[PDB]
Amino acid sequence: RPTFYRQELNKTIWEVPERYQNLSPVGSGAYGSVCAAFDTKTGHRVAVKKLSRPFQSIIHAKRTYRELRLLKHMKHENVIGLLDVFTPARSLEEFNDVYLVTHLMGADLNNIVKCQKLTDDHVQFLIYQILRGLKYIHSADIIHRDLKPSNLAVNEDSELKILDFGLYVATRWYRAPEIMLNWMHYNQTVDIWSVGCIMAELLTGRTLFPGTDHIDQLKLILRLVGTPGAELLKKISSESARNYIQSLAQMPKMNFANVFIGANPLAVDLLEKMLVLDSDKRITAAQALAHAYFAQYHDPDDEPVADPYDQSFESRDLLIDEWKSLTYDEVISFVPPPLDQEEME
Ligand SMILES: Nc1nccc(-c2c(-c3ccc(F)cc3)ncn2C2CCNCC2)n1
Ligand SMILES: N[C@]1(CO)[C@H]2C[C@@H]3C[C@@H](C[C@H]1C3)C2
Ligand SMILES: [Ca+2]
Ligand SMILES: [Ca+2]
Ligand SMILES: [Ca+2]
Ligand SMILES: [Ca+2]
Ligand SMILES: [Cl-]
Repeated sequence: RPTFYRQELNKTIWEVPERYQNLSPVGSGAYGSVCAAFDTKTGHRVAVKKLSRPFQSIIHAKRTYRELRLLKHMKHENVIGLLDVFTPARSLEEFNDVYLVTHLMGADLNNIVKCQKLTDDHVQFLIYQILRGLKYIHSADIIHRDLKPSNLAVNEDSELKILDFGLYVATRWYRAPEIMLNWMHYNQTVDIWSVGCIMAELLTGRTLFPGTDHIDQLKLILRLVGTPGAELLKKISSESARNYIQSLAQMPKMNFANVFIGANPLAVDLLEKMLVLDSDKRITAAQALAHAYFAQYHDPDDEPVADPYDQSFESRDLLIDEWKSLTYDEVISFVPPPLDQEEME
């Protein structure tokens, strides 16, 4: 049995194995808060997320199970995955706390662009990694739906991982129009719109669509991409929303070459393929990885897809204690990955 110790962090007691030392808070995550730590078994730096009240309600209990199942499945260099999962509980009857462990990533994408004029080669690398991660999660029928710079973890060498996928006032500036406006259908390319918004901001240093509300953001979007056709209205349930959009003065699409002056023309071309209102005509992650903009990084042998992911639990309503027992089962069955899982190409 590992010896646990207790430490008050973020005004609450954490109980963690002696293996993990020097815990220091590094912010909140989805449904929990996060500490950096030193893993004395491997000498590696890790991030430990303590889930907040994981079994307080049917909502918390199912999302705890969902997050653990998702993170146990994610095995990709550009997607947050699990090094460890632990609980101080000695049995299911005591089980009330869940801690998730991953590699430490010191920053988010906002730390990278804030005080640094990025080079085009560096922008290519950052966006390439997002797209590689999205190809992987999308291949498992997992969509992020709220991709944005604060959901991209980055380390000291600009290596990037997507987090908080497949799951307080949030920024909406990177959300796909079909998501922000609650349209009746969408596909995995909601995340590609978000990539376009992020990439645009990495190239210009300015937020692409900094709208003050739903309607102001939509107006900024339409100024760039032009007024949509009537076929777009098909997707919008609310008559007042449809009537509003229809009543707008028509706007032509802008030439993105006039918006992103001085950018690599290949970057402009990629943006034109991402920032399209018609989600059926938006480029996919796998298609974008083949785009000439990423030629110096693209490597088809190193852009893998995911193993099939069984999401049948999503349609089921179970009792709190059933989700709790399922979660306990997933904690106990977890197999830590090898420290070194990669080989020279
Ligand atoms: N510093 C760092 N490094 C890696 C991940 C995180 C992390 C996690 C997280 C997820 C799963 C897990 F098992 C462990 C941690 N959730 C949110 N964040 C950060 C995301 C950027 N803002 C601060 C919190 N933070
Ligand atoms: N952000 C910008 C330029 O500042 C605004 C004006 C126009 C349309 C959108 C996207 C670009 C170009 C909003
Ligand atoms: Ca390679
Ligand atoms: Ca190796
Ligand atoms: Ca490495
Ligand atoms: Ca090869
Ligand atoms: Cl599975």
